[PDB]
Amino acid sequence: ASGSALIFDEEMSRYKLLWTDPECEIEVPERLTVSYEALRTHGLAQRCKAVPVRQATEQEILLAHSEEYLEAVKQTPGMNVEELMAFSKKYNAVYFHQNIYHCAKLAAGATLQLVDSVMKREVRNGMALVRPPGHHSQRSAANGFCVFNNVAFAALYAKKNYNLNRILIVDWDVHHGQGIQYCFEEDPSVLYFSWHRYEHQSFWPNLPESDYSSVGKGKGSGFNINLPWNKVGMTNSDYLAAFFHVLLPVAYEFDPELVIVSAGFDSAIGDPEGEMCALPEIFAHLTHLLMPLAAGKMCVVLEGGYNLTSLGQSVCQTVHSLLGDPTPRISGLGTACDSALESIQNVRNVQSSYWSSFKHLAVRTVVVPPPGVELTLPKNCQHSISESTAKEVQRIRDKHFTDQNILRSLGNIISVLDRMMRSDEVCNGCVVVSDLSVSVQCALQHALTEPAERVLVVYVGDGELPVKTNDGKVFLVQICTKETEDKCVNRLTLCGESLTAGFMQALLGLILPVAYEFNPALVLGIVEETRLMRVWGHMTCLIQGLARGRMLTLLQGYDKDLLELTVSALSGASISPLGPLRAPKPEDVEMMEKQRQRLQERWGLLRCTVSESW
Ligand SMILES: NCCCc1ccc(C(=O)CS)cc1
Ligand SMILES: [K+]
Ligand SMILES: [K+]
Ligand SMILES: [Zn+2]
Repeated sequence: ASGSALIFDEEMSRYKLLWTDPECEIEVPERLTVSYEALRTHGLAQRCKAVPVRQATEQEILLAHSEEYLEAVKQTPGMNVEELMAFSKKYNAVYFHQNIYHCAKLAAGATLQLVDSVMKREVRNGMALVRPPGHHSQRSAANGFCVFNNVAFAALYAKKNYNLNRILIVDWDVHHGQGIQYCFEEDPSVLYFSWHRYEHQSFWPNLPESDYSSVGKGKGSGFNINLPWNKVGMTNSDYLAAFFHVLLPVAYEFDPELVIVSAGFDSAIGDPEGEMCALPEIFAHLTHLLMPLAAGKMCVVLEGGYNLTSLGQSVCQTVHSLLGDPTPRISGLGTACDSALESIQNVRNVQSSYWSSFKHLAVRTVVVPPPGVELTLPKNCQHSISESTAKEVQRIRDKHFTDQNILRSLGNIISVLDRMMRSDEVCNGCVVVSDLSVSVQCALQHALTEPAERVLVVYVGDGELPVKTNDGKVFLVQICTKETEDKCVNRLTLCGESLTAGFMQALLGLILPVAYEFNPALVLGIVEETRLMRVWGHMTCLIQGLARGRMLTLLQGYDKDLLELTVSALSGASISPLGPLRAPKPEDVEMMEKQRQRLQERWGLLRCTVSESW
């Protein structure tokens, strides 16, 4: 499966508000046009498979709505403006139009076309630019600019026509999609996550069940997660902390078979409804962080978003990530604000009785295989020295250290670094080396010599490496099997059956927050002398979210499986699911909490509880 589907039609922009109603004046047809033209101006729309729109059938509509409400809406095309206004007064924050029933059927049908495209392996993922939005509509009521619930349609449709048992819905719109929650509150097969402006119930829709204490009812208890922002102005740090410490661990433990996104961009800076301070680029990462789920099968559906400029920018960021283009570096990240930390600690505590991870106590890639080893590399890869490179190698040899093979590996390292950093030609790479010491020294020092302010080293093995963590230029993440006794603040040391769950927990809760706050210019991966076979691909894919994806992996020893997985993850292929994760060993959880308490003073992004005032 390859490619991304873009589903859009100008007909969904042919309905508008016909009377004066300041509540709805923001929901304009231009939202679609500005969006699509955005993807057109940046050349993104041309790279997507343009799947056409269809109407949703009556049975498909009845999957999520009542026949009475369907018959009521079905009659709006026959009403004049006075009758339409009277009909709109019967619901909250909603207007109807002569074409709105048609357009809502088109929006639902576009969502279903996207679901069919993704599940039939015709495309890897995709986005649907639809209108009206859906996540506020309920079984027998239009609500909040929404007529029919597109995402609930998608989930129920996937369940019915593909026998899916686990679906994840991520609603990053700034409003609480109460329609989806109502639809799946007793359903443990569809996990609904939603962050939303709440302000202690004073923000629309002013529902007590939008609060963190609504975990779902009945058999679906623990499969409805609400994260209420109780203050405006939430930044990139708040969003990323919500992902790292709430959504992503639950998601990877859940192991969904399909991910559907209520992509509402009224949660971005500039929007008059959300009033948050998140830059559009954050949506490149919110997308990217979810790609390893469901083997990449992601369905992005448009919801809110009303600042035309920031809306176009955020849509472009999302599509950029869906196509696999390098995610942009996010700087200035730090601790979440106190209100966000309160919301996060509350939702974690209440959900801990369902997810034990929350309990507390009081050419894209290049490949340098061993000489003579001919490999079958994917279409986004290529193989490998010059006079300048050989001169630099001779210089470092006569200055700091006669194998000829190690010299070849060093020249290849210098060449791939030059191609990654001093050019847009190559993004990331992988080299099989012999001597780990000399290879790592050359790699790190030459990366620092190139315009690389900071470097994030990720070493899997034991013993000490030749890398100094004194100055604020290098951060080391060591995955070992021996004692830690960590002392430096620029290092994260980590020490067989429960190893997969523990490693994923450590990656989502400790590695990614520190690494995102660090904002490196180059990630340098090392693997000594094979439990890593279970997790290494996920780590590579998730760590590519930094340094614009520029990652140089050094592998000490040939392993066809490990090399294949490394290059596949680096080149952007789909990651295979880990299977439903379980519980890590309690000693490992205690060790992770100790590392967090050790590092969270310097690295605020590690916090998931409001700090204690001395
Ligand atoms: N009268 C204030 C609340 C009215 C309202 C309702 C919904 C939205 C959305 O953005 C839907 S995604 C916006 C405004
Ligand atoms: K939401
Ligand atoms: K649910
Ligand atoms: Zn909204």
